[PDB]
Amino acid sequence: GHSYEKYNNWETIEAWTKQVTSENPDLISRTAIGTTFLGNNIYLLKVGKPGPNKPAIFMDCGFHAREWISHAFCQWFVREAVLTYGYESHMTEFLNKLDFYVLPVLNIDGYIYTWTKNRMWRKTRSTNAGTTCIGTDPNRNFDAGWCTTGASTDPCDETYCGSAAESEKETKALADFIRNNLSSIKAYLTIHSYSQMILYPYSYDYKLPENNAELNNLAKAAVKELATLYGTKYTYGPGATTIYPAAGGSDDWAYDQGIKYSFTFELRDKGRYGFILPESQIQATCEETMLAIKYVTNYVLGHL
Ligand SMILES: CC(C)[C@H](NS(=O)(=O)c1cccc2nsnc12)P(=O)(O)C[C@H](C(=O)O)c1cccc(CN)c1
Ligand SMILES: [Zn+2]
Repeated sequence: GHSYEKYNNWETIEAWTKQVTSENPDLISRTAIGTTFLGNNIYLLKVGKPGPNKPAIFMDCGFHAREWISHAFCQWFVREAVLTYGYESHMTEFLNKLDFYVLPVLNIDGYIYTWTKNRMWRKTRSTNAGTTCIGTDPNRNFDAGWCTTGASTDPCDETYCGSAAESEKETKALADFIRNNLSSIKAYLTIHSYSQMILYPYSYDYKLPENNAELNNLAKAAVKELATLYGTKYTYGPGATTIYPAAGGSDDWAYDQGIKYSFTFELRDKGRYGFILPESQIQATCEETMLAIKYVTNYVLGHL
């Protein structure tokens, strides 16, 4: 019961990750980088023509449970990658020279919760000591300026930074994988909604990254490319000044690990529907986003 033009529940996404791997065993392999608080496998797909010691780009979706278009996009990306490999020259070059690590849904427990009990949930669903309030904000749970500006120490708050950095099994798993694979990963892309933005470091402080001038030009070019299809307008810049400070983010943590091309995407829209983006907009949203991801990928290959 899977569709690329509808939002799919976790049972369906899980089945899809196995399906797309089985159909394309020579281009895709699947692993589980860990388990969620509730015991669900956290899947990662490795998309590319297999080879020794290839560079890689890492992309995840579904950090935040309610941001359903994010999850939708990782699925769209994988189909497009397989469908156009061997057919379109650029994607064919891409998957020959590098690997894509695609993590379709990080916060699986929260996503299940938005389908069963509360469409507007954001955090994980781990329990907290001493309170009935549930969950930690995964994008405040990484070891980058942890629990300083833009995060809450209150477990009942939506930006609760957690009992400690990487306290959540899900974020521990992601950080672990990246650490173990640091030599290969040239870029980190993390998909959110909404607001139509491309963000880069820093978010935990107002200081600018060493390669600020390069990241700004790249984001500028990427939003230009995105707009070419349907005229969708993105803003861009350092996280802290471009939206608000948010310490403990995975893009900042990836960057300070040495991954110099680290971007957060905020997809459609700009508040008309917000997180409840109509299914009729999924295809158009994913198509234009593909153009930006491919632009950044082509850039990375030329700047290894
Ligand atoms: C609507 C977008 C902007 C989400 N922010 S939100 O907390 O859900 C939110 C929704 C509605 C109104 C709001 N006012 S302030 N935050 C709001 P986000 O969750 O995707 C933003 C993301 C985060 O808060 O983790 C983010 C903010 C700043 C910087 C970065 C990159 N590290 C990421
Ligand atoms: Zn988000």
